[PDB]
Amino acid sequence: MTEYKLVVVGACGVGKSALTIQLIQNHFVDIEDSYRKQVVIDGETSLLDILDTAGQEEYSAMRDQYMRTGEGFLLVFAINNTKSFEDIHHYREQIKRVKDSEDVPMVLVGNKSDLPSRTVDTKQAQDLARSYGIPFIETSAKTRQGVDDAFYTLVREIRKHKE
Amino acid sequence: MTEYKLVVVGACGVGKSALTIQLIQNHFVYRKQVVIDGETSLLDILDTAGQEEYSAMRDQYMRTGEGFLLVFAINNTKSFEDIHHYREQIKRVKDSEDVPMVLVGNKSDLPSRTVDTKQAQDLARSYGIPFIETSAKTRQGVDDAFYTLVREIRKHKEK
Amino acid sequence: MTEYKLVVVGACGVGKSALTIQLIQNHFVSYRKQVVIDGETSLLDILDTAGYSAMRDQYMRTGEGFLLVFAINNTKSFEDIHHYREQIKRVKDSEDVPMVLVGNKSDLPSRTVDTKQAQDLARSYGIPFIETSAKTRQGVDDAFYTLVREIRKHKE
Ligand SMILES: Nc1nc2c(ncn2[C@@H]2O[C@H](COP(=O)(O)OP(=O)(O)O)[C@@H](O)[C@H]2O)c(=O)[nH]1
Ligand SMILES: Nc1nc2c(ncn2[C@@H]2O[C@H](COP(=O)(O)OP(=O)(O)O)[C@@H](O)[C@H]2O)c(=O)[nH]1
Ligand SMILES: Nc1nc2c(ncn2[C@@H]2O[C@H](COP(=O)(O)OP(=O)(O)O)[C@@H](O)[C@H]2O)c(=O)[nH]1
Ligand SMILES: *CCS(=O)(=O)NC1CCN(C(=O)CNc2cc(I)c(Cl)cc2OC)CC1
Ligand SMILES: *CCS(=O)(=O)NC1CCN(C(=O)CNc2cc(I)c(Cl)cc2OC)CC1
Repeated sequence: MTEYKLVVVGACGVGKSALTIQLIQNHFVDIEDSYRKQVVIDGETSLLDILDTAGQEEYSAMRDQYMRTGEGFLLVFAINNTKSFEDIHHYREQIKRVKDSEDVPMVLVGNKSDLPSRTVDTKQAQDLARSYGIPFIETSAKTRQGVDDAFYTLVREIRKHKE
Repeated sequence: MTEYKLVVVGACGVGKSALTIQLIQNHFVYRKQVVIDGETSLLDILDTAGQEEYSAMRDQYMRTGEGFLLVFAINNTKSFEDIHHYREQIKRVKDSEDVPMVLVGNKSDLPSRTVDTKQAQDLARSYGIPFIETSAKTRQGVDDAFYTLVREIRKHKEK
Repeated sequence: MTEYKLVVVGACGVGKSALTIQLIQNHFVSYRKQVVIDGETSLLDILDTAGYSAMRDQYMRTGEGFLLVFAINNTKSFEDIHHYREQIKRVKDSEDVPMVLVGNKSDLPSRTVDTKQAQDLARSYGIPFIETSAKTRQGVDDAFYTLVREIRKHKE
C-alpha cells in the first residue's frame, strides 16, 4: 500500500500535536508525537506516517531518520506567535540541507486562526509562501478549519514531486 | 465584506438551478451571506436563466465569474463526458489555465448510477480540483460544494 | 370574481410596457388579465402609464396598488421613485397604499443601482422589492402577484 511519510515542523507550542490529533483522532482538548493512520485522499488509499517535531526533543537520531525519509513537510507557525513565524526560514533551510534538494514538498501552515490575537498578518505569510513556491493554509486545530486541507494539500504536493 | 461571483455550469438537466435554489432558499422544488473559515462573505450566483442557450451570453458569464461548479449528474454518462469541454471553454474564454473550479456529481439520491465515484475522483485528481457528490433533493453536499468553491477562489486570489 | 386595479408607474424607458405585455401576453416587446393568485381567480386591470393632473388624479385615486418601476442601469429612474411614491400618497390622501418596488432590466451587465440600495429603499417604505427582467420574464409574475397580495392585506 502507498505510504506517505510526513513531518510536521515548527516551534514548540504552535499546535503541531493538536493539528495532528485533529486529523488522526478527530478531536481537540485545550501526548504522542508520532501517528499512523490509513485514509483516503482523492480516492487513493494510503497510510500516513507522521512525526511532529520542533527540533530539540530528546530522540534526536529518530528525528534525523524521520527528517531524511520524510516525503513532505508542514512548516507550522501560530498566528499569535511572531517568533514561530520568524523560525520558519530556519526550519525550511534545515529540511533542504537534510534532503539535499531545493525541491522538497512543503506547505506553510498558520495555526490558531480561531484566536483573535494576531501578530502575523495573513499577507505576510502568503508573501513568504509565494517566495518559497509552496501553498499557505490557515488552520485551527480547535475548530478544524483547514486541517484536512493542510495535510491533503501536502500529500498532493508529494504526488506532484513523484510524478 | 468580500463578494464571490459564482457560476454553475454543466449539461441541461443536471440540476444546476436546483443546486442554486437549495443553497440560497434551502428548498427543492441569488445572493447569500455565509461564514467560511471564519470570514463572512457574500455569494452571488450569476443568474443565467433565459440566457444560458446563447453562446455569447455564456461567454459573458464565464468572463464575469470568479469560480465555477462543473456539474454532471451521476445517472447521466454524457453529462460527465461533457465536463472536459466545458472546462476547456472556461479556460479559453477567460484566457487562463488557472481558474477556480469544483467538480460536482449531482443527483446522488438516485438508485440508477452510471458514473462511479472513482471515475469522477480520477478526473478531479488529474485537474487538481475538489470533487463533491451532491443531491439538491436531500441537501447532501450542497453547502460543501459552494463553500469549497469559495475556498478555491481565495487560494487563487492569494497565489 | 374579485377585480384588482393595478397601476404601473416609473420613468420613461424603464420597461413598464414591456413588463405589462409580458404579464398579459407572455412575450417580450387598461389591459385585463385573469389569473389565479393564492388559489383565487383574480381579474387584473393594469394601467401602463407609459403614455396631466386630471388624468393622474383619477387613476391614482381609483388605483388600488402601484408598481414603482426603475431600471437597474438607470440611476435617475431610481431617484425618481420618491417623486412617484410621494405623489401617489398625496393624491390618494393615504399613508397606507399598496406598492411594490420593481428593479427591472436584471438581465443587463451594467448595474448602477445595487440590490442593497433598492432593498433599503423598499424597507424604508415598508414594501416589497422585486427584481425583474421583462426580457427573460424573470420575476414578472412575482412582481404583479406580490402587488395583488399587498392589496389584499390592505383590504383585510
Ligand atoms: N485556540 C487554539 N489553541 C490551540 C490550537 N492548536 C493548538 N492549540 C493549543 O496550543 C497549545 C500547544 O499545542 P501543542 O499541540 O502542544 O503544540 P506543539 O508543541 O506544536 O505540539 C495547547 O494548549 C493547545 O491546546 C488552535 O488551533 N487554536
Ligand atoms: N432526484 C434528483 N433530482 C434532481 C436533483 N437535482 C435536480 N433534479 C431534478 O432534475 C431536473 C433538472 O433540474 P434543473 O435544476 O432544472 O437542471 P438544470 O437544467 O441543470 O438547471 C429537475 O426535474 C430537478 O427537480 C437531485 O439532486 N436529485
Ligand atoms: N434588456 C432589457 N431591456 C428592456 C427590459 N424591459 C424593457 N426593455 C427595453 O427598454 C426599452 C423601454 O421599454 P418600455 O417597455 O417601452 O419602457 P416604458 O417607457 O417604461 O414603458 C425598450 O427598448 C425595451 O425593449 C428588460 O428587462 N431588459
Ligand atoms: C437546458 C438546455 S439550454 O439550451 O437552455 N441550456 C444549455 C446550453 C448549453 N449548455 C452548456 O453550455 C453547459 N455549460 C455551461 C453553462 C453555462 I450557464 C456557462 Cl456560463 C458555461 C458553460 O460551459 C462552459 C447546457 C445548457
Ligand atoms: C418617454 C415616454 S413619455 O413621452 O410618454 N413620457 C413618459 C414619462 C413617464 N411617465 C409618467 O411619469 C406618468 N406619470 C403618471 C401617469 C399616470 I396616468 C398615473 Cl396614474 C401616475 C403617474 O405617475 C405617478 C409617462 C410618460
